[PDB]
Amino acid sequence: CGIVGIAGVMPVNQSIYDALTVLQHRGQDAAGIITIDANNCFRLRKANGLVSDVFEARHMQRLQGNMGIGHVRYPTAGSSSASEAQPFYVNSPYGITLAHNGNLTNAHELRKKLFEEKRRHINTTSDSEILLNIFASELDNFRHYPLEADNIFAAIAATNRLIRGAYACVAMIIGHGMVAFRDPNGIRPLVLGKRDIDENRTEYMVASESVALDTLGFDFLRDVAPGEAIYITEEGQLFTRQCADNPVSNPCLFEYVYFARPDSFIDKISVYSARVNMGTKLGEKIAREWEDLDIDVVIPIPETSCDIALEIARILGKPYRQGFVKNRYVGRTFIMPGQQLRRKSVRRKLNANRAEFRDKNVLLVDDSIVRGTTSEQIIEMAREAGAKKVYLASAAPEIRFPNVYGIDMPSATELIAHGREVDEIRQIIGADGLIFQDLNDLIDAVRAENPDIQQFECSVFNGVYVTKDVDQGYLDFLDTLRNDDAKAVQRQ
Amino acid sequence: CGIVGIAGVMPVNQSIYDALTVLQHRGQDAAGIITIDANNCFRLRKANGLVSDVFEARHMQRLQGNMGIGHVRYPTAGSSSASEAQPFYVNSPYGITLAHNGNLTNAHELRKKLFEEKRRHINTTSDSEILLNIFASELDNFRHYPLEADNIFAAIAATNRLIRGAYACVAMIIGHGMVAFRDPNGIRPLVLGKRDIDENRTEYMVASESVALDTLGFDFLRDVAPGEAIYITEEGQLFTRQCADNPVSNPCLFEYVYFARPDSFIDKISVYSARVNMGTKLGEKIAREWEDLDIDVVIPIPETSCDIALEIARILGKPYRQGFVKNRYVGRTFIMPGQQLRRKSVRRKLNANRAEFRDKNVLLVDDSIVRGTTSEQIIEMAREAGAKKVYLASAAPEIRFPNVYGIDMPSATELIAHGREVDEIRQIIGADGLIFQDLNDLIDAVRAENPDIQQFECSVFNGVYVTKDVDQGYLDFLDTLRNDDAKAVQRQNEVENLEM
Amino acid sequence: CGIVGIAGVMPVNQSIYDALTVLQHRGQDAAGIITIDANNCFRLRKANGLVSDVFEARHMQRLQGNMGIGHVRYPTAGSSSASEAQPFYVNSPYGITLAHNGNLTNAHELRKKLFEEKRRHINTTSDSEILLNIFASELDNFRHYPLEADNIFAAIAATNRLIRGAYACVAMIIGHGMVAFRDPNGIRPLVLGKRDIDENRTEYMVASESVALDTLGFDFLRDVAPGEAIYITEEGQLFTRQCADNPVSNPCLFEYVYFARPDSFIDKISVYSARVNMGTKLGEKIAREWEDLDIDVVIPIPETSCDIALEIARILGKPYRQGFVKNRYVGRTFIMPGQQLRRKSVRRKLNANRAEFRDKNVLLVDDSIVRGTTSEQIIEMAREAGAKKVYLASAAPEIRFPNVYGIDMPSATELIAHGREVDEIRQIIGADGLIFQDLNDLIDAVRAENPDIQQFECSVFNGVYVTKDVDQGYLDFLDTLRNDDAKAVQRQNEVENLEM
Amino acid sequence: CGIVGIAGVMPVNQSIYDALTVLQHRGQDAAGIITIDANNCFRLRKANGLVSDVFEARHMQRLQGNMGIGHVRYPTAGSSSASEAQPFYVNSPYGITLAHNGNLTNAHELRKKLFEEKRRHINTTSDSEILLNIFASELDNFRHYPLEADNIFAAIAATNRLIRGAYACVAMIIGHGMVAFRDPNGIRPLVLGKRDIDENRTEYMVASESVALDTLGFDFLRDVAPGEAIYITEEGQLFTRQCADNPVSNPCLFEYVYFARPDSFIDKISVYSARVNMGTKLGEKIAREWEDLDIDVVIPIPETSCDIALEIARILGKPYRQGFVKNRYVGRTFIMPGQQLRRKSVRRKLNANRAEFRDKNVLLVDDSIVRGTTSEQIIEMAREAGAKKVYLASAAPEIRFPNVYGIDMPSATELIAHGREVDEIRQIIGADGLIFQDLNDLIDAVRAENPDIQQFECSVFNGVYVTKDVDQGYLDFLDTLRNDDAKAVQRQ
Ligand SMILES: O=S(=O)(O)CCN1CCN(CCS(=O)(=O)O)CC1
Ligand SMILES: O=S(=O)(O)CCN1CCN(CCS(=O)(=O)O)CC1
Repeated sequence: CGIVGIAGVMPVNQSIYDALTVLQHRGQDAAGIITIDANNCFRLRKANGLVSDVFEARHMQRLQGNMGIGHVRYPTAGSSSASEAQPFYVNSPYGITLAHNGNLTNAHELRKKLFEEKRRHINTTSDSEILLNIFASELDNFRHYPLEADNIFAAIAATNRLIRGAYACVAMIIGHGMVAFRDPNGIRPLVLGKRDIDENRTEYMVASESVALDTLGFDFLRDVAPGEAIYITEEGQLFTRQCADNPVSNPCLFEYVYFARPDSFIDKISVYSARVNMGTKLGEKIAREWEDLDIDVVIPIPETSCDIALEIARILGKPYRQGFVKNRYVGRTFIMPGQQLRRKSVRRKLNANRAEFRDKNVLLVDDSIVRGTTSEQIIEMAREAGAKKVYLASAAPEIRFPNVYGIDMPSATELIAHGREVDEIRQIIGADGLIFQDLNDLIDAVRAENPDIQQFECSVFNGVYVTKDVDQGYLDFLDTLRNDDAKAVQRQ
Repeated sequence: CGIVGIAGVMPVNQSIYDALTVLQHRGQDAAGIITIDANNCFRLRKANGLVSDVFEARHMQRLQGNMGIGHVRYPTAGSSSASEAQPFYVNSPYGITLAHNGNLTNAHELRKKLFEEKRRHINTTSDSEILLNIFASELDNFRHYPLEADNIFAAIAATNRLIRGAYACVAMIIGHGMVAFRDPNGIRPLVLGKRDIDENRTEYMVASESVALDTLGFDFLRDVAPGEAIYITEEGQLFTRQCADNPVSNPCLFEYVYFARPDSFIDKISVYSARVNMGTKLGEKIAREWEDLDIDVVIPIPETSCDIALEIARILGKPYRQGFVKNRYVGRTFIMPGQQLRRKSVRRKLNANRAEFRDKNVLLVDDSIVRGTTSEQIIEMAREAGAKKVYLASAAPEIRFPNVYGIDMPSATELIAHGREVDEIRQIIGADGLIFQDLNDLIDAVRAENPDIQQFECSVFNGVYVTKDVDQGYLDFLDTLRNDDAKAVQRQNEVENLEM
Repeated sequence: CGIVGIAGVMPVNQSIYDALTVLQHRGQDAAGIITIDANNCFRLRKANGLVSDVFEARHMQRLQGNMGIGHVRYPTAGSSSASEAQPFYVNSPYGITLAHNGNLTNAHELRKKLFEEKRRHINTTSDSEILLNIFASELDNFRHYPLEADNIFAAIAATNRLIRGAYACVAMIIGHGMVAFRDPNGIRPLVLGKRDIDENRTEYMVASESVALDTLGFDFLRDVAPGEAIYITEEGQLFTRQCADNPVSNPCLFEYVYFARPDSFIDKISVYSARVNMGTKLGEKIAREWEDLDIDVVIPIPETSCDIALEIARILGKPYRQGFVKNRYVGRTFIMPGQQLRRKSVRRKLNANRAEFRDKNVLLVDDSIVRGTTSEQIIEMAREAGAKKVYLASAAPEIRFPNVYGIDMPSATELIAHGREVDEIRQIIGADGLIFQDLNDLIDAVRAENPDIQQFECSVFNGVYVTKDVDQGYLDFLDTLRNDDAKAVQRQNEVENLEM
Repeated sequence: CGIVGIAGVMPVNQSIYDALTVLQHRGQDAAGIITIDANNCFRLRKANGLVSDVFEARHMQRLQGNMGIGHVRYPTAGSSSASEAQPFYVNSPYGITLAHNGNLTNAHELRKKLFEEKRRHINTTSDSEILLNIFASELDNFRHYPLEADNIFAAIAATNRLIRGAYACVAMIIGHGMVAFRDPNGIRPLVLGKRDIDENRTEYMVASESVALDTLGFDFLRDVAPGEAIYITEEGQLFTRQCADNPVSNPCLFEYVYFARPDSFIDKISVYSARVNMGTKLGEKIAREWEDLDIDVVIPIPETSCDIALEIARILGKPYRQGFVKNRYVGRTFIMPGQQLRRKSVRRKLNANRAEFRDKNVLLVDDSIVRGTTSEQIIEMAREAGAKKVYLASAAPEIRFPNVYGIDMPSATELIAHGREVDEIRQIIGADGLIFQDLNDLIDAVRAENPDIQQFECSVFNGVYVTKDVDQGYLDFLDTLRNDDAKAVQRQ
């Protein structure tokens, strides 16, 4: 998911829309924009679809105001495609809206406590609605009006003591302003930027990725620190405060592999440079372990891998060729009467340049392997195009465990690497050779750009969950949610 | 524009839709699909928009049948977003539908003769509707039913003697089959493929590019020859015939520079390889001519130039770096009362990775320069990202003339290269240096993939039009068409706005 | 179906739209409007739905021009909701569009001759598309331009000798003007009106009913005579001509019973007065034949019967009371998994005021009885509301035959009156008593408004078809059309449902 | 506006939809349906438009559950066409949704108190959102779970002590059930019905009008009494309780004139029979005051007046004729480029049967006269059709004051009768004669059907507001709201 918040001095509707279009890769299922108008009321438009389809001129006209937040959703367990999108909203105390990228590992318990102690009903199964309700509940402990920055930060600090998981959040409180805060492990991405309008006016914005600041002409200030909260008043005054105990930087390593845009700088690391480094490490590993193999050409599987593969080919002294072309436009498959509904294909998303595989031993490079379904079909396509031996290299280590911090991953059972070694995975996908990046190599590739990061969030790779509250019982619970989400989406 | 025609033995609606999605880069303004159903009637769905938006379940349900054609439109003078899309249709004789990629340079005169001699009314400003009417009138000359293959080919031959310009067409005639044909100069692209089902039951397909054949699992047979026609009967039989007097192969060189997909093979030339060769030629030219310059990195301006720049970087022994990222998603800019601080036009398209430009003399590579406006903005973006020297290289030679063969290019006075030396263009765009591909090099780069092609359609580069009927009266007439189109688009907005 | 044609001196889009809204009762399945713009090209918008839903701002914006025609469709065999709506169009000769209300009893044969002799393909099952093609082919016989009025009338005359059935048509020919014409028997309705703007600048209009002229402020001139054609040039000149050999006035009697609006005057007969007279006749028949019965109140079954029942109540000296209220708004009944306790079909249409039936012998009045199914349900509703005796009177005589002249009626075996005595129908519907209007009385009731009309089109009542070409082979062919239409509508639902 | 609530034993989505289609005359601007699903969560669909356009198959599929409420909106001051439609919803305490037909005369003060004492933000300017927040605030005073019927009734009783105005309301509380309640003056209409499914199962429903019970096959039980509340549990148990002090029946007299359907029975009075009685009274008044006039025919102005006019013609011994035909389908007028946007017409809504006016002195009958604009044009049409003298009779007395209890009326200035006598009104509309029903006659016409009603709510006619809190200051306040609503709708 992707978030954006703009505390401006002029209408923000078009700017939030624009920022969301460059964060569109973070989620294409739904989009939502909410602003605070001249009457101190929220105006909201959220619906399923790409940003360009969700917001029509008439919705834009309704989104009045100089402060607003936006969200693009990537479906996850509990927040299916059929469910209510973000931002969520509550009417007490004061009027609060919140957008979130992440996941709370103790959502179910929080929901119980919200109901039993506060009589606050949660209408969806989205942990973001729960997060908003905890925050609201903490903001409701004040008698004086309006709230001071100290009270807002105290409410966030109290919220941080109650919830667990990963979260980059942005919210607005009517009559007060905008708040942005990050989990105490710095797992989900969140940067802060500013735009000087004149001598006395400065606008502020926060976004999941720095590309949103770039596209709008905002100057990058810094990443929001792990545990930190930022509060910008209605009036344009900026406050910041550390709202967690023992904060530490454990950025999600997966953002760097393929999730984030290459032109973003997350926790001082260029995603692009980290990806080139991944190719360097993988090339070095292949040159060492596959020294005797006959490889005629290195072909990336579009699109994140093109540069990684370029670096591999360079390290290996082999030619790099565009053997696969990603179909920029993909359409749907229709369930028609009488007609047999045939095959689910990768041919719909990819085309093989026939001449580039013919009578060659090819080394294909992909960013990662999850279910292994696409790689299987891709290898088959390489063979149909006339390839002799087909080898596959993965820029990421084996993906064996589920992500419960905001990245949608299928359950452990559906991860081909779960409970399987490299050779068995290779035989299943039908490759002549398979090699994965070593985790310590991926770490060094990213860390080379910012040696200050000591440890990253690596759970999908090593099964070590930093919040220490993930056991099989929880993972099974998450699966039941997926099952319910499936029934709902099936229904639509 | 892109076209596709499939004569199958099973339902074609989903396959035509899928073919158009991979041909979508040829035109995103509109799409249309028409099929012949079991009752020998046309079923049609066309509208503005991307293929994925134009066809919904209820439209696919009505598109029944085993034979059909499809089209995606790129708007050109006489065919604006405002006007009716393809494919077009006529009810006499027989019921004929056609789709076309190209342009008829004598459309005006054809429209007049059709009115005067045949009383055939043309409802739009589309030369494709005219092409269809000339074809339909030639088919109306027979007095026995059904028409024989030879009759249909004779009609196409008669049509080619009458019309002039460039065209790749696919059409269907109720009760007979599907026909496809290409202009006498092989300017516009068109390939044929097949898919065997069993003993003597094969499906055939034609499309603007071979990627459409690939995506559907059809075996590529070959390019439809210049001036040739293909006729596939409803019963699945194949016939072909040269229907032009002096066919020559003069493929549009623009398809290779950036219009077609790299994974396509057009007239036996891999588009990808040709582009890599364009990089080899341009890099050698740069090594020879810019020998004294210190360039720290080669940065492509997405998306067509990535492989060209990579090859240029290889020839120069310089690092290649992704300095610009193209925003995959672009939205609408709504006209709002007093749009305070508008987002820069260039930023809507691209984003610069600041680190890749900081304190570096950069060599940017773009596929071509037309108006020169976006080039100037990209150069600016680079200096803004911290570049010291900013050089620009164009994979295509100077674009100085309008294209009247189906590729949308502005008028000559609008082309920055028009009437200007490279150094003048350089000053205007603000580059520290500017260099273009030499035309003979571009030709060699593409010809290297198929030496049999001796001449390419190069008019945008040299002003030489193979149809020899392009004059100022014609260009001026095209400008008029463009003006009426602009008016039609302006009106459509006027109350889309007043409706609020 | 209803049609409208306006040849004005100022934009007609809004006026045609407004005219269709007051003609909306003639068909709510689809609507279409086509205009001739300043460049002599057709601009068209047609789709399923009510006029208010079919035409949005963006469609009206494209419907430019000072002359145009409109149509609203009531679905009939060969023209289902699934099929293409009117108006239809052809591009040769000249560019001709037509809209029609009626039905051609020899459509099949016409389609065959058009194919064989002219190679004219008919894409839909609509006899209106056929009518247009016959007209277009007759117009293709001249070799001088423009066509003279006499040429156009000669073409309409040729068409009338070829086609058979009932029809009110309005059409436009690019570069010439608008024509309107009526069948030789004056079966279907059509009136002409004018609106003076200044010295020798008058706008003309034709429509199915005079309410369309009223609503637009046009002065009513007269009914288009049986077999007559009207031609209004683009320059605003009026021409007319009898284009039929032996025209007779045999107005559809159904228009008067309930199809047309009461405020309309058709062939000089006020629909309202005719209906009041229908009440006078039926009330006198009831007073004579049901003299021994105790009826406490007369209750109309909304909406056409209110004034008829009022008059019947007047003749019987009995109170008239609103016992049923028609639900002005009816929604969709969604097919949901296990629809527990479905709302009664009859309740979707009407609601009974319990107080008006309680312990009363009620006389209900409906305009006609077709299948008899809703009649049985209404009777039930009344007993349920507490009525003791429930009697039913039909303003129309027994409906025993299908209509093949443009009014949608089921087949003969589907009409409850078919092959049954009044007492048998009575038992089936469950009424304590049933009485129908006598046909001669219905005729007198309408004729009283204009004694010049000596014969009406009565086929649904007497089985006598004026075109003398209705046989079982024809009826069976119509049933086939209806079946194919049903299949097309079923398919359209199949994945509207599977899309969820 | 119209409301409906169904506490069933099987899915209610289609039934609520159906009930709203027969209450559609109560408001065509927007419609909303909210149900409580099997998961104890609300599912909602509300939007601008007729009921048949607002709810598509996909929304119906989402509206799962055996309990639900619906609303159709008629735009009023503060709840413009551009504003959020009903039902409104709050997430604490427990989850409550409410739909309302009426208006609170002290909404502005309640909103202030909600903000200052409870920190509850009101996002629209709709008094229904405010009503829901007061109720929620009162329901939030309980510690034990779940709430007993006594607690729910206590919260409604407390709500009744705080708010003032007119209101027929229906609401649902998650985990509890459905509640329906009526203002202490019995101003806005609300009936209760039931449907026996079997020996142990009985469904209940409440609606603005009895026709909604009829169309669904529910048996009419009774009107909900002034001040009374009804609570039906999830489990199907019905409770009722008087929740106001000194309740009294003052039904809105205006519902009977033209607002309600003729087939409804409101406070034991048949709307149809009351309308015939109005014609009887008006006929008697005309036969007495216009004894010497030459009148050739009585012509009703469709559609509510057809029966009233029929009775008048009967009393006068004159023929009744259909001189005007209402166009059942009306379309919009388009703002096109270049074309002059001509006249706003009644000809779009009405057609004159020419033959029925020619050389006749006609007596036209309308249900009421508000702005006087339509009557002016109608009289003109009668003249164009050839009428000699044109007389107009109004089934309702002069409308001189604004309605602040739920019926949309323009401000005092726009009411032709405001500050004007009959003859001046007559001269303005251009009639040859004008006669209005006497208020005491209208009262007797309605009261004849239920002599138990002592006084009705007659403010639009006499300026006496039963809640005693309406002064010019308030009416001016209401106008400023209309002005803001206008700017919003203009904007769209
Ligand atoms: O942004 S807009 O105001 O235009 C749409 C508001 N949005 C519509 C969908 N519902 C959930 C439906 S349900 O889950 O209750 O069925 C959340 C609110
Ligand atoms: O904030 S604004 O006033 O601009 C928009 C108000 N918004 C419109 C959409 N509905 C839900 C639609 S649905 O969930 O019923 O489909 C919630 C209220």
